[PDB]
Amino acid sequence: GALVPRGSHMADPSLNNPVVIQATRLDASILPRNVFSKSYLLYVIAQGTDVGAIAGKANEAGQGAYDAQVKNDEQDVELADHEARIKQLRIDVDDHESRITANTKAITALNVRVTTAEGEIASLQTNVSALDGRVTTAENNISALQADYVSKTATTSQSLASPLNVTTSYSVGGKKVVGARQTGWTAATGTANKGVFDADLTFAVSDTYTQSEIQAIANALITERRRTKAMEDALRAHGLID
Amino acid sequence: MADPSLNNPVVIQATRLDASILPRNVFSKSYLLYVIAQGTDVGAIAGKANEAGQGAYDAQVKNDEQDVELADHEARIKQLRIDVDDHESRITANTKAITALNVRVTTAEGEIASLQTNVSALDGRVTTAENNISALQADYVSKTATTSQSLASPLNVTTSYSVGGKKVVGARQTGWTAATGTANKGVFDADLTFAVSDTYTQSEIQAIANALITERRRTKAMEDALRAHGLID
Amino acid sequence: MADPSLNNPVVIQATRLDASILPRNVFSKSYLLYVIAQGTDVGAIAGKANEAGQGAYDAQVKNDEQDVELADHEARIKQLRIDVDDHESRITANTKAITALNVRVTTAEGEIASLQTNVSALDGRVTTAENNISALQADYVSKTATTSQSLASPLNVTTSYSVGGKKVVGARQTGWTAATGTANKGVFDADLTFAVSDTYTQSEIQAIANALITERRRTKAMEDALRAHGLID
Ligand SMILES: [Ca+2]
Ligand SMILES: [Cl-]
Ligand SMILES: [Xe]
Ligand SMILES: [Xe]
Ligand SMILES: [Xe]
Ligand SMILES: [Xe]
Ligand SMILES: [Xe]
Ligand SMILES: [Xe]
Ligand SMILES: [Xe]
Repeated sequence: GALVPRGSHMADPSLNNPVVIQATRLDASILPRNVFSKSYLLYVIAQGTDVGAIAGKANEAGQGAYDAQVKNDEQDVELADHEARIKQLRIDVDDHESRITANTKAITALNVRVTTAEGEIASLQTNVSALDGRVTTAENNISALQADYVSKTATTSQSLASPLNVTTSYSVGGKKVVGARQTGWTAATGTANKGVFDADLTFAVSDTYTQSEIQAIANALITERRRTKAMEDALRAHGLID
Repeated sequence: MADPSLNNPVVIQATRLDASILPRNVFSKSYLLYVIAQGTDVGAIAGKANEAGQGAYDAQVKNDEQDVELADHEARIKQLRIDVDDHESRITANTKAITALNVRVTTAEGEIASLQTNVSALDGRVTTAENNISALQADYVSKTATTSQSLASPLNVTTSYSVGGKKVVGARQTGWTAATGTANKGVFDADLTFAVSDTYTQSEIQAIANALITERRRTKAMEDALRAHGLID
Repeated sequence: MADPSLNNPVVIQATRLDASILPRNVFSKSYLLYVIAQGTDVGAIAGKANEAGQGAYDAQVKNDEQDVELADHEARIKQLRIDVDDHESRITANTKAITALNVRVTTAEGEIASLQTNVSALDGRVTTAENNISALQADYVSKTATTSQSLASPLNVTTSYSVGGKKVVGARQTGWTAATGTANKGVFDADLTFAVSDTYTQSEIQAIANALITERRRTKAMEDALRAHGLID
């Protein structure tokens, strides 16, 4: 019961109902021959022919009007279908317009973030590269130190290709053994002795003088002060005393 | 457009035949019936022609209404076609750009991944480095530390050992013959004095001799010690 | 569907009725005009039926044209529906992809920020290591260096000190009693002969005794020296 535009209505079937002339075809023999002119006699029969023909035309026009109407009804159904489909497409397309506009803007936004990221990556590679070179270098210096340093914990003897100077003292076993050079010494004149020497030499001594005895005493002293010159020579050569 | 003439019915120049206006005794009976029947036929035909025109008029009025709706469909469809083709271009472009971003992001993921492995490895190397370094700092001999330093091993040096800058111990001294006898490391008074009298006194001499023997035995003890250290051969 | 026959008029052979072929007094008042008027309304009904026909024909020709447009509109709507659905699919896909990329890029930037911190921290640890290393290089005692090396601290070793491979200093020799008295580090003379006697006559054996004292006093001084260094008790 929706819209009823003027002039609209489905096909009117009555348009097909034919008018049927009920008058019997005119036979000249029923006409007034004495009283009607010949021209009027011809006119009456002619007008009789026309009435019948015009009825044919009117019936045909009605039929043609009906076909047009029936076709209109069918095109109205199609127009309505077309109308529904267009309205839905317009809605679908309007929805797409927005989603496409948002996608395009999300793409532009992603590009900025990736371009930034790319920059950070480039620098990170630069920093890691350089770092690698420094680590390799430090690592070489380390192993180089490890093969050349003196260990406080090594148990096997270690040697130095150089002389050594220490502060205030040397010790072994935790006991001082050597210190600063002992000064205040005057060098011993004379000829040192390092040859044979028997510290268990006895000296006989009698009740009366005896040159033999006393000589062996002063000589054992000479050989003694001399070996003492020797020991001193050795201690000064090292540097333990002045 | 709809022809208005179609809706205007025929105006009959006038009818109203009643059969009392007809001439009697001039028209045969038949022609009489005919004239009345043709009267009603004309009537029925005038109406059929009017109804047909009205039917043709409605069809045309409906055709006009449909031409208007068709015009509207045509415009909306061509505009939808413009909008959809436009969308086609933009969707295609958005799609290709996403593909281009993926190649870049994928490339970036590959570098981030290798960076991670590299830093991870670099991490292992540095720790190992710090550990070797801490070990050294705790086990090397410092030329600068003041606190006494201990070596758990024997030491061997070249040329000499100094303290405060003065040479103290050099190379072992050779040219020695081992002194024989029994060493004396006990009591020894360097201030031991002696009595020398005018006349041979056996006791006084013996004293000297005895004190000489002790002195010689302490000399051997010192020599033994020096030799034991290695200062002399 | 347009039927052209609809446009073909019914020609009524019009010879319009007059009072020139009509009977001279036979039919009355009404019937006279009624036949004149009927001749006119028959001609009018004919015109109306003919135009109604023409109107039906025009509506049909128009219907045929509208059918052509309806089909064209039908085809274009069908194609647009396909295109719009194809677009629905692809747009949703592009939207998915963008989202998927967003999680990847978001993840990546989290990793990048993490690498920047680690690399930063690694730089700190590497710098410190390089500093500890340069400190060691300047402070360690080398086993290969030739120039003399100096320690600011005392040295302690185990079992012995050597020089040139030969032992020179070992553990402190113990068991010594310290010699007492005055130490003599003054002028000495290892070779100062002693003229003896003959007959004991010539007392002065004071020389032998006096030289025995100086000797055992210099022995005491050397002993002090050894004990001061630490080589003996
Ligand atoms: Ca139509
Ligand atoms: Cl899109
Ligand atoms: Xe008619
Ligand atoms: Xe050392
Ligand atoms: Xe030493
Ligand atoms: Xe003596
Ligand atoms: Xe990225
Ligand atoms: Xe390092
Ligand atoms: Xe070191």
